[PDB]
Amino acid sequence: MGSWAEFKQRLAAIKTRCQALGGSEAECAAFEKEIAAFESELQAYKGKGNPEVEALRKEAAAIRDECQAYRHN
Repeated sequence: MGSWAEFKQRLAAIKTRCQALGGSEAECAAFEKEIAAFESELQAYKGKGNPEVEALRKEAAAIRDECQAYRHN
């Protein structure tokens, strides 16, 4: 199972708060950064295109786009 559970939880909270946009110029930033390191950390594991990093990569990218579309569009 590895540490997918942790990444799943944190990722879920980031996506939820990002999709809902509680209303904080900082929150959005924290998500973009956190997500960036998440995908970069998962892709550094080993499998550049592993099946596990696939999901995290997709969700992460989505979150980043949303944040940019909220305070950069």
